[PDB]
Formats: sequence, structure tokens, C-alpha cells
Amino acid sequence: GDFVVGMVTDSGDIDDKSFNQQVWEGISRFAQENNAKCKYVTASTDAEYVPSLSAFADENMGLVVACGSFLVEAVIETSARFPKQKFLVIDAVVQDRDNVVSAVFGQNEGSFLVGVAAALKAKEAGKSAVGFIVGMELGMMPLFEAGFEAGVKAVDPDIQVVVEVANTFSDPQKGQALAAKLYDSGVNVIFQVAGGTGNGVIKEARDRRLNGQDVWVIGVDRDQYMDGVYDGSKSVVLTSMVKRADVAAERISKMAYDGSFPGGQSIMFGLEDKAVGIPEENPNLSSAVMEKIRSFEEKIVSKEIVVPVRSARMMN
Ligand SMILES: O=c1[nH]cnc2c1ncn2[C@@H]1O[C@H](CO)[C@@H](O)[C@H]1O
Repeated sequence: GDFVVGMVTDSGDIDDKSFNQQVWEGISRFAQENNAKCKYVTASTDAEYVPSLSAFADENMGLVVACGSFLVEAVIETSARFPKQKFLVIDAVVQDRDNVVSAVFGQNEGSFLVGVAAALKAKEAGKSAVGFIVGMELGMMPLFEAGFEAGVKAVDPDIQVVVEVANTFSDPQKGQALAAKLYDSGVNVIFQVAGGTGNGVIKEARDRRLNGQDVWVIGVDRDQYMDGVYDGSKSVVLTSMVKRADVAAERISKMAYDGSFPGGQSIMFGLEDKAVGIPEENPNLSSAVMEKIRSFEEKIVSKEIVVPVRSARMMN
């Protein structure tokens, strides 16, 4: 009865205020605007990955969307079994499948920009360390730390980045504990790249500011400024590393619907497509800080500066 897009995620939550929420929102917009339909399913454990993709393929969906590095192995296999079914992989790469499109993001380039903002706010308070909390480090996740460190060092090579890994994208309690550990050490800015877990990092920052501690958090995926309002007016969110997975999902769903699915291609959504970067409006960033950030953004887009894909501590 309708062209249908089906989303399979490893997360039990599409309202994570971040990544899964952006993907579902993009699929939802495509459906609403094109008189089509959509649905999703959660694959909590990997024993569910293959059967979940298979069921959708068995219903002859217009497009099957798989989110994240965890589902890659299952997509690689399943796409070969259903050569006529179109699949879209977000946040990972699949090769040798003419029925699969891989959407990847230049998140190292966008993270460079919030690294500049972080280093400037830290210097403002005489701090020589900033924090970074990441959900997991598999797949393309290391790009966030690589770019964040690069942006911080571009401002002041002496500022250290202190890293904490949660090893989960769905545990806010853990996010809060790791944020408390970093803030208790004297850090005043933390960039969180942790999906649902990250909501706990934002909560901890809100609680600290409420009681007079001059701390900040940088959000991810969505513009999380409102998520950080703690006293009715002010927000603890300095800025956010926005990642338009919604645009990717919506646009590729439309290509599938129209017959122009770019099967077998990896499409990079980067800083020049405005697919990653910071929000257009930033109440907590001064015009001077904004100028510095846009200056760097221009050099990255022109390739005058190339942002690494792995941080110093992860390189030989
Ligand atoms: O549930 C998830 N499954 C896989 N990856 C995720 C999930 N949530 C978040 N990310 C990854 O972490 C980054 C920051 O939130 C997201 O951009 C995405 O790359």
C-alpha cells in the first residue's frame, strides 16, 4: 500500500535526544512529505541483527536503514542475500554491495571546531585541561577525539585533553558519574559524544552550575542548547557538534523512492555540506570566539588544514 522505510537500531531508544532521534526524525520527515510510511525496530542484542534486517527485507520495504557500526557485519551479509533490497548504513562503511549506500560523517572536522571553542573557554578561566567523554570507541568513533584534540591544540598546545570512555550509549547514570569525575578534577569544559549516556553528562553539568560551579558541556548530534537550561534563563551547553544524520536519512530515502538510489557508494557528509559543525546561533559563544571558529572552518574546507583521523595518543 505504501513505499515504506524501516529503521533498525542497536539502541532501545529513538528519543535519545541525539543520534537515533536525528535518524528517526529524518526518516519521519521523508515519509510525511512524500505520503509514505515508516517504522523502526530495536535490536538490543546482536542475535537480533540478522533476523531484524531479514524480516524487513522479506516485507519488500522501499529502504532498510541500519544505524551504526554494530550492525555492519549483519548488513554486509544480508545485503548479499537480498540483492534486490536497498539498504542504507549510517555511521559505517560497506564495500562490494551495489544495493547498499554508506553514509559517513566528517565528524573529526566538526569536532575541531568545538575543540577551538573549548580551549578558548578554558583559557578564559585559566584552565589547562578540558574533558572529553565518549560512548564507545569502535568504528568511526575515534574521529571525534582526533578532531577535538586538534582544535584544542590549534588554540594552545599546552592544554591537555582528559578522556573517559563509557563503553555504552544508553546509560545516563554512567554519563553522570564520568562527568562528576572530570569536574571534580578541576576541568571546566567537557565535550560529550555519548548518545543517550550523554544526557547524564548534561544533567551533571546543570546540577553543578545550579550550585555555583562555573562548568560547561559541549553537546553532540542535535543542537542541545535547550537541554542544558538550569535556572530558567541560562544554559550550561557552550555549543554542540551538530551531525545531520537526519538530512542523510531523509535525502537517501528520497533517492530510493525516486529511483536514483546511489547503490554501492559511500557518501561523505562534511563541513562544506554543513552536515557537521556548530549551530548557526550560539548564545554562549562571543562574536570574537565565533570569528576564530569560522576562520578555522574555512581553512579546513579549503584543505589548507587537514584534520587527523586519530589522536596523538592513538598514533604510532
Ligand atoms: O545508539 C547508538 N548506536 C550506535 N552509535 C551511536 C548510538 N548513539 C550514539 N552513537 C554514536 O555516538 C555519536 C555521539 O552521540 C553519534 O553521532 C553516533 O556516531
